[PDB]
Amino acid sequence: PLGSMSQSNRELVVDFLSYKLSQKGYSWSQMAAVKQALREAGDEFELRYRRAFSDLTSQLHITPGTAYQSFEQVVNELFRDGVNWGRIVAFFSFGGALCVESVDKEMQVLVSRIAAWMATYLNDHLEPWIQENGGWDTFVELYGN
Amino acid sequence: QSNRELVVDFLSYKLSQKGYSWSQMAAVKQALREAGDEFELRYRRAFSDLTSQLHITPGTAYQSFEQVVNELFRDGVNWGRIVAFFSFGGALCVESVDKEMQVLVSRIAAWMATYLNDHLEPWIQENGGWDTFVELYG
Ligand SMILES: Cc1ccc(CN(C(=O)N[C@@H](CSCc2ccccc2)C(=O)O)C(=O)c2ccc(-c3ccccc3)cc2)cc1
Ligand SMILES: Cc1ccc(CN(C(=O)N[C@@H](CSCc2ccccc2)C(=O)O)C(=O)c2ccc(-c3ccccc3)cc2)cc1
Repeated sequence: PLGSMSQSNRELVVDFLSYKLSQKGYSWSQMAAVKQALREAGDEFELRYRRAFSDLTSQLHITPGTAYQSFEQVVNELFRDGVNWGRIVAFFSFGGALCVESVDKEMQVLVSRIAAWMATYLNDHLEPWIQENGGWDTFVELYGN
Repeated sequence: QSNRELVVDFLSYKLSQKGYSWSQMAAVKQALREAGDEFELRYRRAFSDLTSQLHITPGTAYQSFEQVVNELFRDGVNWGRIVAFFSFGGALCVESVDKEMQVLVSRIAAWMATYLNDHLEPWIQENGGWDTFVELYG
């Protein structure tokens, strides 16, 4: 691809500057602040619930044949008693754990599939609640206090 | 706004924590961030002396940034100086936000891509590319 070098150089500059801004409580953009808050929230959730969380992640047996329906059914477990930001963070951590597992088990085909499942689940089931509850900007405020 | 952007960012981060690369640059990015932290902490005096060379205003253009950065590479190019160059750009961006000039962040990012492309990329490619930096500083 003719743009690879340009994309690589831009990705490197922006990654470095976003990191340095974030260390000072600033942001490259509002999206960069949401991303960073979600990275940290996912790390915090995973550190506090690791072993208990494997009771949820272990509910989905991933193969090259796994479709959206099976992912949706397991994720619906997080939202049976309703939606909140904590449950939303765990949903991202769930997707993250499946993605890592897919790569570990040489099923790299599932990375794209999992990313697509997450966007569909968010747009079909969580986006109406997110918008009614102040959007991602509110998540950043609440998480950061 | 974009849930796709948040999904990819989160998955790329979780992959990177396990030494897996969503993009080609993941190992390079990780090594550079950490080398930047190490330079700023271990050689904070050089870092502070470098940062103070450029007085940024709403009127600062590429030419002033390039003049200071040229002095950094006066004795030639090496990986340590490249690290300092990224730390220098980072420090100018933080200072711009401190002084209520967040707009200058995009200007600095554009200066850095131009300087890298025009002055540093030929040396980087002749010296084993960014993969060689990863082996040396990561
Ligand atoms: C960063 C972080 C995220 C989530 C949590 C945990 N948290 C939880 O404080 N809730 C709160 C919901 S609001 C929490 C919040 C507000 C704003 C931003 C981020 C988090 C509650 O029930 O009151 C959950 O909602 C939660 C979600 C899933 C599990 C779980 C599911 C399956 C198996 C094992 C564990 C266990 C707990 C802790 C820390
Ligand atoms: C206009 C201006 C330019 C430069 C400076 C400060 N200044 C710097 O005098 N540089 C010189 C001398 S410091 C060399 C050195 C330091 C530590 C270990 C080994 C060598 C250089 O890069 O030649 C650096 O910015 C600098 C750059 C890179 C490093 C470094 C980076 C990574 C690892 C080790 C050293 C260390 C220092 C201030 C103002």
